[PDB]
Amino acid sequence: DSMSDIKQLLKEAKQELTNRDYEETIEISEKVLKLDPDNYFAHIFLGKALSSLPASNNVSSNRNLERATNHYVSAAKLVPDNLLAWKGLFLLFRTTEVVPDILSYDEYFDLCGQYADALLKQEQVELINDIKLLKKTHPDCQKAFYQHLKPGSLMAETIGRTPQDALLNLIKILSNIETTEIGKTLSQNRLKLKASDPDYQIKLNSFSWEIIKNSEIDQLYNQLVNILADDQKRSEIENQWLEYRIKVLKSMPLDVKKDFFTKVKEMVEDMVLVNHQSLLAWQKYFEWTDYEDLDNMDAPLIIKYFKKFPKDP
Repeated sequence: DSMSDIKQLLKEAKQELTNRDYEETIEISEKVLKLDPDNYFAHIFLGKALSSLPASNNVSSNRNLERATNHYVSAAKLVPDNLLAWKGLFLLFRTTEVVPDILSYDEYFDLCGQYADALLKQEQVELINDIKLLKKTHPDCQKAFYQHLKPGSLMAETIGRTPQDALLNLIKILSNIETTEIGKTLSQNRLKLKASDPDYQIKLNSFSWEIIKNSEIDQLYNQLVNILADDQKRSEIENQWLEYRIKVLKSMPLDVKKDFFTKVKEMVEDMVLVNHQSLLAWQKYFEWTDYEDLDNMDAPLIIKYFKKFPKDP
């Protein structure tokens, strides 16, 4: 239980691990790790040695490799810039197809983002190719990739191989996830509501709130709106956004609807001020602005409105 003792012990550990005596390394490393609660090297030896330890079956392989997976991550967390742990860790991701699927998809990229920072100082195409192949091979993670690819994450600065597009895709992902998620909720709910109480639509829409309240899509939409900085795309995305915003209005209760509605009205008016292409804006703008008398309402705006859209009823 001493510095020279731990050194010599780890020497004995690594020298035994070099001999491919994995059952021995898994045994020796744990002792040192027991002596010194946290040790950068012991954890790596433990990880590699456990991972490489043969598996008579799937359960053992799984438990063994999870345990193996943990100590690498711990070793990587302990020492930020040490490439041995990391390089050893990702080889395990490449080696075991289960590893990315068992580890939280978020955590993967979360590890990558930390990797890249050190990788930049020391040496990086392997990571990009490997991860891209992961995005192409496994399509479920598309949610995560676009989450961190979006500006404001360690990986955004780290990799970033446009963010606006990378963020746009996320909006549609989450949107589709929400839509498909609501449908399963529809069946059980709609049966409750009667056939002909006039608030049927609203009653059904009210139940949809549980999925939207947790959804932070709108903010993402705002960000995407601002960063775009291209007239046409900006306008189109704005239009879609407004469509979403009013969908949410259909979604939210009476109490919250009023509180939020001022925002959307201000938004629409802001659009109408800059003659945005989206009809919905103009339409809703004129419908929503209530006029004391019909002889005191805006006159040129509606003429520009008609001139702009002679097809709109």
